[PDB]
Amino acid sequence: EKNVSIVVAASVLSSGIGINGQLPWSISEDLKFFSKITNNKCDSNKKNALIMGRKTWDSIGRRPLKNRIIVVISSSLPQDEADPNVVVFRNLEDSIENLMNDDSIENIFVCGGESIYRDALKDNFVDRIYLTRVALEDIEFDTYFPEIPETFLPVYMSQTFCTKNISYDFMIFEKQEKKTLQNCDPARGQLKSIDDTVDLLGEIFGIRKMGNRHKFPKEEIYNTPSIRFGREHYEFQYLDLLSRVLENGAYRENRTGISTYSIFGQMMRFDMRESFPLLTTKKVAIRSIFEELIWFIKGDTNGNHLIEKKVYIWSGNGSKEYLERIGLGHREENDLGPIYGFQWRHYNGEYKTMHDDYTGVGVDQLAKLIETLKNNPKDRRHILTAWNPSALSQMALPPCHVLSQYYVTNDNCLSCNLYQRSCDLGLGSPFNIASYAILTMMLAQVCGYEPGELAIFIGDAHIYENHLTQLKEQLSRTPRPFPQLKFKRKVENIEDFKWEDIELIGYYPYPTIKMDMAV
Amino acid sequence: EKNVSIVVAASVLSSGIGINGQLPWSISEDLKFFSKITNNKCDSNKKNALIMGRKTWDSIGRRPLKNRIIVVISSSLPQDEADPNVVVFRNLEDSIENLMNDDSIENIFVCGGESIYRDALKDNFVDRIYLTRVALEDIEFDTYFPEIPETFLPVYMSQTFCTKNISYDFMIFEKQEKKTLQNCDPARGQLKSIDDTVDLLGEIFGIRKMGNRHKFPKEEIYNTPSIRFGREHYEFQYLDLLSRVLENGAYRENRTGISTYSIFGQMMRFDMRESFPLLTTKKVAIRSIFEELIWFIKGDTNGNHLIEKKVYIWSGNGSKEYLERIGLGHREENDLGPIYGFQWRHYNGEYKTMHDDYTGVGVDQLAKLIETLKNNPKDRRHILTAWNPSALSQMALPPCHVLSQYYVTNDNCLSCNLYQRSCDLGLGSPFNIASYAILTMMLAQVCGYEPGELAIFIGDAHIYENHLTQLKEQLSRTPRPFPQLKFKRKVENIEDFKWEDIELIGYYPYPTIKMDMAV
Ligand SMILES: NC(=O)C1=CN([C@@H]2O[C@H](COP(=O)(O)OP(=O)(O)OC[C@H]3O[C@@H](n4cnc5c(N)ncnc54)[C@H](OP(=O)(O)O)[C@@H]3O)[C@@H](O)[C@H]2O)C=CC1
Ligand SMILES: NC(=O)C1=CN([C@@H]2O[C@H](COP(=O)(O)OP(=O)(O)OC[C@H]3O[C@@H](n4cnc5c(N)ncnc54)[C@H](OP(=O)(O)O)[C@@H]3O)[C@@H](O)[C@H]2O)C=CC1
Ligand SMILES: Cc1nc2ccc3ccc(CNc4ccc5c(c4)CN([C@@H](CCC(=O)O)C(=O)O)C5=O)cc3c2c(=O)[nH]1
Ligand SMILES: Cc1nc2ccc3ccc(CNc4ccc5c(c4)CN([C@@H](CCC(=O)O)C(=O)O)C5=O)cc3c2c(=O)[nH]1
Ligand SMILES: Cc1nc2ccc3ccc(CNc4ccc5c(c4)CN([C@@H](CCC(=O)O)C(=O)O)C5=O)cc3c2c(=O)[nH]1
Ligand SMILES: Cc1nc2ccc3ccc(CNc4ccc5c(c4)CN([C@@H](CCC(=O)O)C(=O)O)C5=O)cc3c2c(=O)[nH]1
Ligand SMILES: O=c1ccn([C@H]2C[C@H](O)[C@@H](COP(=O)(O)O)O2)c(=O)[nH]1
Ligand SMILES: O=c1ccn([C@H]2C[C@H](O)[C@@H](COP(=O)(O)O)O2)c(=O)[nH]1
Repeated sequence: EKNVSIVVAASVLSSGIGINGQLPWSISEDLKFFSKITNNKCDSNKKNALIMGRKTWDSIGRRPLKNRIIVVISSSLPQDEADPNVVVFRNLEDSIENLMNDDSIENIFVCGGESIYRDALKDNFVDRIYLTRVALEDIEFDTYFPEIPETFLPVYMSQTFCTKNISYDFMIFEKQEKKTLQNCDPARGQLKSIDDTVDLLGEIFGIRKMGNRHKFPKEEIYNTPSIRFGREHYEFQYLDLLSRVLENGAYRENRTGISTYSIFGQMMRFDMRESFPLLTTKKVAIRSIFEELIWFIKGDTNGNHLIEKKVYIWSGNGSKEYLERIGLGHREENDLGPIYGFQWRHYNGEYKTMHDDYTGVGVDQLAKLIETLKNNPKDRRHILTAWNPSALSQMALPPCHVLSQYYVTNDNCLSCNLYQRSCDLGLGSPFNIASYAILTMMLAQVCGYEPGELAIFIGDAHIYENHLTQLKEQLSRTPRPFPQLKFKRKVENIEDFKWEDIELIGYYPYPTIKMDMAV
Repeated sequence: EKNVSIVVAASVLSSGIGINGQLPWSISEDLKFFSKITNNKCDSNKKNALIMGRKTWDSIGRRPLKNRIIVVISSSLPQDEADPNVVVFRNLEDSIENLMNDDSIENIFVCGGESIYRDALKDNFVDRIYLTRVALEDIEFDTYFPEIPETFLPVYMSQTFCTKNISYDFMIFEKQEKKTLQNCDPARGQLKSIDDTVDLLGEIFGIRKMGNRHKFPKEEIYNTPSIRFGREHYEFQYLDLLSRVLENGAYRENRTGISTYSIFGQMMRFDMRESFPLLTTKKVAIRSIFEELIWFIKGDTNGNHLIEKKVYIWSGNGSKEYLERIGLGHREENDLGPIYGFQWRHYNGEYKTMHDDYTGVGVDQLAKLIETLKNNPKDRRHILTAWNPSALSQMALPPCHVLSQYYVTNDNCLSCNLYQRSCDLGLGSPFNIASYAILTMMLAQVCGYEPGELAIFIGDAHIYENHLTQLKEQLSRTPRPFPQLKFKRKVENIEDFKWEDIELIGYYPYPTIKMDMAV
């Protein structure tokens, strides 16, 4: 019994794998991967065999692949004796006897040809699938990878990588299904003694055992459950936080009329070197995000300007009825007060109205941040805060993304940490992630660095009860590789960034999911 | 081949297990545990057997334990036929034939008697050890649990639990050692496909694959390495952060003359319901911690007051030469400036000197925090901050524990989140953990709640290079159960707390390790 694995790279949406006898893209790391995986073996005295259709054989230029043995499936091609590393077979089944002998052949790989893939799957010959998902979907394709039969489940999904601005994943599908329930927590199943003890200890003490307060998500609320030990894609950092509160979230009321399910003190990590963290399990409005960010950067507090750029999130907390209700009825229709941005560019500035000219008043943190970031990178005080005890009363809403710290790595990457006191996982969080990611990129370009990592620390992480069905739907979608975000020009001053300067490359999200805010 | 496990509870330091024919303590959850574990079986048609010395049999009052079969080892006791659930044997070896038959006996448990334990181990009869470590060590003992032979390695260590203010753990030792290197990362070893793929992907991309930037600690710098899937004790949250930077920490210079190894954006969790997070792998000065805390609480900035209470951490940054050096030479010998405490009780207050009377000036956050905490618990704005862009220049040192948020659980527990921009893992961190734990407890008592959980989010988590040998030593010590911290009286106002009011119960740390600070 030998192993038969499929190795293929197909576009994320339509599974395109070829065009006019060539790959529809050029990513060397993937050729490099293909080589590593199909060469990977245990017995130095054996070799792996790569099965492939004749046309694919033509693609390779009919030249052997070092250390391996190529098996071509063709009805015409002569069954030569010449090359000992290349052998021909008349049908796919007969070829797969590599098993039934050639104990010299350690592993088998179905290397391609829509025809050979489709047949390999149909005749149930393959055990595993190594799928490289490539993020370019509006180009011509004439060859495809068949749909993965249900008997196959994903067990791994790598983070997103970039090459020539093209995003791509690496995931492994295994043909499993001799099971039952099976625990999603990867910590269990290692050794019964630990599991039994923990369970019993769990029975004796209850809510007293901290672990019981942090129960692991039940399968039905865990995204792509089959990937148990390979949830490497960072979008799982958010999807899993979602599952975690759905599982442990305490039901509780709040200032808005809609109750939430919340847990306190959570974390999310996101790579920004090889991709941009814009959720794919739901379409996210990047323009709106951007427009709110430069708004902050400018130190603007006039909610009209946002409405004008057709961004309406601050309308609710900007309305005359809301301001009246929170004791700011003297305030104009959309004068949000000394909120973010005002604190960013004018910390402690004495606020009057959204019209006054604050040039010169207060402390300009953003400015200092940028200045300190490039003149003293290793410094441990690169901080930006919006929490001003003295201004709170005048704000239409207290700062949620309360404080952020920046770090310049030794390899000149710029990372960012953000502490968020309150976080609406269903509506806001997706936007916060993207927002601070962009801000970091901007700060990086301006200070001559490149994006590093983004870590987010949440205080009250919650889900509004009116988002339950939406988030359940979102959780049913398997993540796609993150897109790439690039600036079209090098701005000189951070506030010069314009929408046109931004490029969102390779974003292929699932349809948007409507979720209403609580005023 | 049946399984033979030892079940015992012994004091943390001298392994005392008995006194005048009784346990030297009374913890029901542990009796409850003993019952659960020794009853735990797969086959409803079989039973477990509990072997025990005659004296222990006397302890039980010579009455059978429901659902189980007691096997007494005695040279005198009559081999009756009466009770079918109790059977006598002349020597320990003969009794262990429970294996060689009684297929009705599913599992075996060596239940006690220093004599029987010692013999069970000596004759290599036991496969596993369930050890309940109890935290009371200055009481009389006449019976002990022998030292665990080296052939045994710990594979699990629970969090600490409390009963009548007595701390205790639960750990499992397994008699293993048919191995080799073995990876410490619990994520690996699940399925080769994932491991191989990740490794290869790791070869192709490099520092580009985020995972390679977060390498898992190498065994030689991982504390108690054998516990791979059971590092439940929360002291591992700190010990492991230590290992993590020792593994990935980037070497970098800083304001002080001593370079560090640092990583950015880390997290630590600590339970405060069943115990107090005062590290055990090194003796920590709780009094000093306390004295600095009320100092903050009082809004005091006079570093002399600390020196007077024989606390010297702020001396360095208080010296005349340091103040001169940072442009504060006009300042008096120990006038630290608008640091923590001043910002806590007088946010934005216009600072003069450590002598002026600031009563009434600035915003009193602590006061508001306490007020808001009890009048509006579910509120999502329970925040305390020390980061004041306008006062930084006057501070002898910018705030490290920058901002903290508080949360009141539905079950009336008070949890705390802290964001620390810079953290000296070797010298300061241990103290910060304890410090904020205490503060939370104080805030809780005053607001009528009880401690919940403590989560700490670090920005620049680092290790000064002159602490490497010390921390390596610390890492060689296996954690002991956390102690308990209790207040002797209910204070009416948070600033009324006095050292005498505090009780540190059951703290049994390893000798203190001297580690010098960088000015
Ligand atoms: N992205 C990826 O991972 C990969 C992409 N590709 C791409 O796919 C395209 C090549 O594949 P595709 O066009 O399907 O062609 P394939 O490589 O499958 O080759 C088809 C040929 O294989 C032989 N063959 C197929 N089925 C049988 C059968 N049942 N019995 C006998 N012989 C059979 C036939 O050759 P004969 O006529 O001589 O009898 C047939 O013409 C290229 O564009 C290539 O770049 C290829 C591999 C991987
Ligand atoms: N903390 C924990 O987990 C536990 C604590 N304990 C405590 O330990 C104490 C009891 O243990 P300890 O004093 O050692 O007494 P033990 O229970 O070992 O009993 C000793 C007796 O067992 C018989 N025995 C022992 N060895 C042999 C042998 N080699 N051959 C034949 N008979 C043997 C003898 O009885 P005989 O004279 O009649 O021949 C001997 O007097 C109590 O204080 C009890 O509370 C007990 C179990 C667990
Ligand atoms: C995931 C994946 N699967 C594949 C399966 C079959 C393929 C067949 C042809 C090609 C493109 N054509 C060639 C043609 C020749 C070679 C390689 C690819 C790869 N390759 C090297 C690897 C590339 C390198 O040297 O860096 C090898 O050792 O196999 C070749 O010599 C790609 C795939 C992929 C592919 O590109 N990616
Ligand atoms: C209960 C609640 N209140 C808020 C009040 C003000 C906010 C300001 C900013 C953000 C985060 N930033 C953005 C920035 C842009 C959009 C959204 C959020 C949400 N959003 C909606 C559209 C606008 C809307 O929902 O009204 C969407 O789903 O596409 C945006 O376009 C969230 C809130 C919340 C929030 O997330 N939740
Ligand atoms: C970890 C551990 N191991 C032990 C091993 C042997 C012991 C022998 C005697 C006693 C103390 N004496 C008695 C005497 C009688 C009973 C129990 C304990 C426990 N027990 C219940 C459990 C207690 C309960 O009912 O809650 C049982 O089902 O076994 C008894 O009937 C404790 C241990 C421990 C022990 O207390 N803890
Ligand atoms: C480089 C550096 N500088 C500092 C400057 C001021 C600090 C103030 C408070 C704390 C954290 N709080 C405490 C509170 C009490 C003690 C210690 C730290 C350390 N510590 C020493 C004794 C005093 C000393 O080291 O001088 C010990 O190891 O026991 C204490 O007694 C750390 C620093 C650091 C710090 O941790 N590292
Ligand atoms: O960037 C933002 C803006 C605010 N909110 C949400 C969080 C809360 O659901 C609500 C504020 O609630 P309070 O903190 O005011 O109670 O707005 C976000 O999630 N992110
Ligand atoms: O509560 C505290 C007081 C400060 N420090 C340490 C952290 C740094 O090692 C040093 C301050 O360094 P800078 O942030 O000033 O660079 O003091 C702590 O760890 N905890």
